[PDB]
Amino acid sequence: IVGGYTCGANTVPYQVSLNSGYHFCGGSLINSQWVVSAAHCYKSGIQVRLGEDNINVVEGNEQFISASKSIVHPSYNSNTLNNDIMLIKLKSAASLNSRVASISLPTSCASAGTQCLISGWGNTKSSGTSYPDVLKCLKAPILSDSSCKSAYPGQITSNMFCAGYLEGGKDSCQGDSGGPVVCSGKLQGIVSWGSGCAQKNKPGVYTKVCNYVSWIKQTIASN
Ligand SMILES: NC(=[NH2+])c1cc2nc(-c3cccc(-c4ccccc4)c3[O-])[nH]c2cc1Cl
Ligand SMILES: [Ca+2]
Repeated sequence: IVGGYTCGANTVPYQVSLNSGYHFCGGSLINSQWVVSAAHCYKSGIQVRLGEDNINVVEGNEQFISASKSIVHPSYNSNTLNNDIMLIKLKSAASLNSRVASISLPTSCASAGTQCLISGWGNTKSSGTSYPDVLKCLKAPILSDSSCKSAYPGQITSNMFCAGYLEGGKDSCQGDSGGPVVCSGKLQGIVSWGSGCAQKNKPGVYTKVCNYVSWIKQTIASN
C-alpha cells in the first residue's frame, strides 16, 4: 500500500496473508473455512495466515492453516485478468473471535464515489521496493466507469472497477493483490492489477465481487 497508514493490530480481522515461505498475496475470510483471493495468486503449497499484524513476528492471535484446495474461476483469463477470483478452502475451520472474523459478501454492487478500505502488506514505494512488517490501510473511492475506461482503454471488462486517486500517491501495489476492498462492511473488490503503483491517471483495478456472489455460494455449497 503506497500513501496509506498503519491499520493497527487486528483492526481488519478478515484480512489473511497467503504464505509459501514468504507473504505473496492477501485474501479475505468469508466464513470459518473459506477465503477469497485473486486467481493469479494461485500456487500449490499455500498456508493461510489469519490474525496477523507483523507478518515476521509471532505476536499472538495468529492461526496458520493449510489450504485443502484452491478453486480458480473456470473462466479466469490470465492474459486479461478477467474473472480474477479464487476460493481457498482451509484444511480446518478457523476459530473466529474479535481478531479473526469473516467479512460479508455484498447484496448489490457499489456506486462510484463509495469510500472503501483497502489493506495489505504490499510494497509501500511507487518507485522501488519497501515491504512493511505490519498491515497498511488506505481509504479510497470507487471511480466512475467512464474514468476507469479512459485510464485503461480496452482493458476493463464488466467484472472490474477502478478505485483510487488519479493524482497518484496513494494506491495498492504488489503484495496487496488478492486482498480486500471493503465498502460499508461488504467485500466489494479484490486487489487485481494496475499500471505500476500510485502513478498519475493509473488507478488500481479490482475484481467486482458483486458479479460473483451466486458463483461463490454455489461453489462453496458443492465443496
Ligand atoms: N493498484 C495497482 N496499481 C496495483 C498494482 C499491482 N502490482 C501487482 C503485482 C505486480 C507484480 C507481481 C504481482 C504478483 C502477483 C501474484 C503473485 C505475486 C506477485 C503483483 O500482484 N499487483 C497489483 C495490483 C494493483 Cl490493484
Ligand atoms: Ca505475526
